[PDB]
Amino acid sequence: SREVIPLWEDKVADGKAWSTHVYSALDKLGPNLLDVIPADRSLFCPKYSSLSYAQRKQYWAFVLSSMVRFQSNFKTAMSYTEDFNDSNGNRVISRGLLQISIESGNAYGCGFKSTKDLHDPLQNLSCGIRILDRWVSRDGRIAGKVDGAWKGGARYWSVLRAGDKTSYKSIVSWSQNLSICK
Repeated sequence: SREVIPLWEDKVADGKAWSTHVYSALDKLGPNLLDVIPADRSLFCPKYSSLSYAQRKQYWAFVLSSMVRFQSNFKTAMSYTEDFNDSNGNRVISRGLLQISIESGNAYGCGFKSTKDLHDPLQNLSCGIRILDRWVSRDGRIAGKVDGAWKGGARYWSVLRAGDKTSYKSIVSWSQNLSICK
C-alpha cells in the first residue's frame, strides 16, 4: 500500500530489494533524518509535516532514487575521478550508486573495508542514509545555501546544490510533485 515507489524499481532487476534494504536501514541509520521537519519543506515537500513515519520513509527512498538517477543512472559499478585530492594527494574517486568516496564516506562511519564495498549497492545506499542523517538533522533542512554555506545533503552532494542544472531542477520538481507532498 505504498503511495510512492522509488525510481530504481522501474528498470533495475534488484530494485525492489534495494527498496526493502533502504526502508529497513532507515530505521537503524536514519532515525534523526526521519525526526526532522525541514525548513525548506516549502520547496521540496510542502506537506512534509503531515507525513506518517511510513510516508517519510517512502519519501526519503524516492529522493535517494532521484539522486542515484543523476549520480550514476543506477549503475553500481560506476566510478568517476574528481577534480580534487584526498588527504594523501591522490584524486578522489567517487563510487557506486550515490557517488560516494571512501575517505569522506568513512568519516560518517560507513565502515567501507575496501573500495569494492562502495560498489556494493546496499552498503552504498546505507552510507547515503548516514550522510543525510548527520546533515539534514544538524542543519534542519534538506539542501540550500544559508549565509554562504551549503546545508543538509548539499553539504556532501553537488547534485543537491541549487543551480541551473537539469539534475537539481528535476530532483526538486519530482519531490515537490509527489502525491504525498503536494
